Formats: sequence, C-alpha cells, structure tokens
Amino acid sequence: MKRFLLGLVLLLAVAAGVLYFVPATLLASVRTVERGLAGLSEHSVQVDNLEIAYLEGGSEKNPTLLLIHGFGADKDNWLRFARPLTERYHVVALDLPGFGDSSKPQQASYDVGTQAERVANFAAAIGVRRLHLAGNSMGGHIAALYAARHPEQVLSLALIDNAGVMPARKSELFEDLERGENPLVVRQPEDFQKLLDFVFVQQPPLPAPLKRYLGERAVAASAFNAQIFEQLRQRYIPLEPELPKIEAPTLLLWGDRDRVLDVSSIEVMRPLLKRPSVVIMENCGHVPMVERPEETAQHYQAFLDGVRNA
Ligand SMILES: CCCCCCCCO[C@@H]1O[C@H](CO)[C@@H](O)[C@H](O)[C@H]1O
Ligand SMILES: CCCCCCCCCCCCCC(=O)O
Repeated sequence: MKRFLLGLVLLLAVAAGVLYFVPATLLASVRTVERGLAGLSEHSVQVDNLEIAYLEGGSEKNPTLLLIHGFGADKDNWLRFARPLTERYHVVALDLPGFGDSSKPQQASYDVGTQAERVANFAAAIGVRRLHLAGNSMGGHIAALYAARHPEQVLSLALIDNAGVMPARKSELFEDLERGENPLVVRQPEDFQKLLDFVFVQQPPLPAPLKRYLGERAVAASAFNAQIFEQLRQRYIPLEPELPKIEAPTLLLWGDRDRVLDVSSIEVMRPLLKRPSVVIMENCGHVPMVERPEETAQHYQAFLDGVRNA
C-alpha cells in the first residue's frame, strides 16, 4: 500500500531527524556559541599525515598559549577558560590524535611520549617556535614531557591536575582500577552522568538534550578510548625523573577534591622542579578550567604576569 509506505517514509523521516540530525545541530550550535564567546575558530593541519583539529584565537603578534586536553576529552574543554585569554594571547587548543575531531589510526601508539612529539611537530606545523604550554591530566603528562624534551621552545608550563607521578594518597580512580572499574570509559549511556559526578564537585549546568548526545558520543568512543587507556597503563612514563630537566617556570594547579588524580601529587613534583608555582583551588574537582573557568584563568594570568614581569 502507498499509504503504508508513505507513512513509513514520514516515520523514518521524523526518526532520522529526531535521533540523528537534531542532536548534531544542537552540538554545533552550542559550539558556535561557546567558541564565538571565546573568540576561537576551528582549523586543521596534517602532522605526520594525521589530521589534527584545533581551535585558534587572539592575535598572532601575541605570545602563544597551547592548551592540551586530557584523556577522553577534546579542545572544547578549554573554551570558557580561553575566553579571558584571547584578548592578550594567541590561544591554540588542539585535539590530540586519538581524540576529538583529529585522526584516530587504529595501529598507532598513543603513549604520552609519542603524543608529546606529535604536539611539538604540531607547533612547528602552525609556525609557532616559542610558546607557553598548559595541559590537563593526560595532557599535562604530555605537556611536561614536551617541556623536558624541548626546553628551548617552552616559555612556561602549567600542569593542571596532570597525570605522571605516584603520590602518597591513592586516588579514587586508582582504587576503582584495582576492581576493574574505570569511570573515564563510558560503556553505557547512564555512565556518562557518573563520569560528570566523578570529575566535578559543582557541575556546570548542562541542558538534558545536549547531555544525552554527549553521553551517546562517549559510548561510541568507549572501545577505542579503552584501548588507548590500556596503552597509557602499559606504556606509562614516570615524570619524577623528567621534571628536574624542565627549565621553564612551572605552575602546579589542582582542584583540592580531585578524585581522579590526587592533590598530594604536588608534594611529589614541587621539590623536583627548578621553578615551581602552586595553586590549589578549594572545593574543586579534576578539571578546574571547566568547573571554575574564569577563576582558573585568573590564577593562570597571574602566573603568566609573574613569568613575564621579571
Ligand atoms: C558539565 C560539563 C560542562 C558543560 C558545558 C556546558 C556547555 C553548554 O552549556 C549551556 O550553554 C548555554 C549557552 O552557551 C548556557 O547559557 C547554558 O546555561 C548552559 O547550560
Ligand atoms: C562545547 C560543548 C562541549 C561540552 C564539553 C563537556 C565536558 C567534557 C567533560 C570531560 C572533562 C575532562 C575529563 C578528563 O580530563 O579526564
């Protein structure tokens, strides 16, 4: 019957629009708003034949800040943090290979050592020779290695709840791992809210339709993310022997109630760094630059002012 088929067309039309098209445009609209408010726009560049997506803003005449997201995250983690920075800095935030909109070759290495070399190659690819680095979690682990390996390029380093040391207190993540639980890998749609609860003390407001799509995207990425996470475990590079090689002023910034990586990490790193600064934000979780962006950016600007002003 023509009507049964016609009705079949509309039913699929509405379903395809509801299930696929509306969520995607929703994400594109929110990205448009948050990137636009931060003065950031998206580009891509091929680095060792991998497509690396990145955001860029501010004047190229100003010093470059290169921002590196953590495990399972992407460059949009940095939008609200970057907003007060693009007035005075050339801000760049990339998607690491394996994440976001960048290439994800199935057979590549995604250890932080290999990733740190890709980031250095990326900086050269966009014509940046001297820069400030900031990295969160896995991205901080990577940023620290970049700074240790290429001291001539790095003007300052900000480690925002970075991975890479073994502190006195075992974090809730590392506790979870002993029982085969990893909140950072979202297997089921309900585990996405669990991930947010795990990394935020006070979670920023998130519209329900946007949240569900983010959760769907996280589930779709979970198998590959789990494989990368296994490489981060098996190909782990301790920072303790590397930190003394860093010449740059280094900011250690933590959320005091970080459940993923413990604040006692700072006591490991501080004695090992030539020029450490410290900020511990109160009642804050693992991603201060997302949870309290303007506050975190203000601490970072203060740090940068000191680095420049003397
Ligand atoms: C919880 C993890 C971080 C969430 C980031 C929220 C991104 C979208 O957040 C929404 O954006 C709107 C316009 O930009 C705001 O006006 C809304 O209040 C906010 O819910
Ligand atoms: C512009 C809309 C993008 C929405 C961003 C949602 C925030 C993602 C939460 C992940 C936080 C980082 C987790 C980690 O570093 O381990």
